[PDB]
Amino acid sequence: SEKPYQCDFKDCERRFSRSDHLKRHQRRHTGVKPFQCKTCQRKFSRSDHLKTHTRTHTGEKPFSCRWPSCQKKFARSDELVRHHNMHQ
DNA sequence: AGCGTGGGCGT
DNA sequence: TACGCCCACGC
Ligand SMILES: [Zn+2]
Ligand SMILES: [Zn+2]
Ligand SMILES: [Zn+2]
Repeated sequence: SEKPYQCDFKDCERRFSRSDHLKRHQRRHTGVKPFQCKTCQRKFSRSDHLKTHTRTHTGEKPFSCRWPSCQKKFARSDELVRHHNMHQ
């Protein structure tokens, strides 16, 4: 409920609860990409986004569709959420 | 459909 | 701070 870390970049009103969350957000302004994929050498701003990117090189799809006669696999949870909502 | 990526909130 | 997971938007 309290977010004292405010971004003072031009025309930005973002506020955050912790210093790292501010630093993470500020990477969208600066374009800094500290993390690099060891397979394709592409650089990314965040490590968690790098992790899911690597699954494009391995084909790993940990999230499976729970419909018995389907069972499509997906790399990220949000891909499975959209798929499950589609079966409706 | 597949995925970059910005944000919420956690350990 | 490191590290991560989920959710959602926009290609
Ligand atoms: Zn900002
Ligand atoms: Zn890569
Ligand atoms: Zn399915």
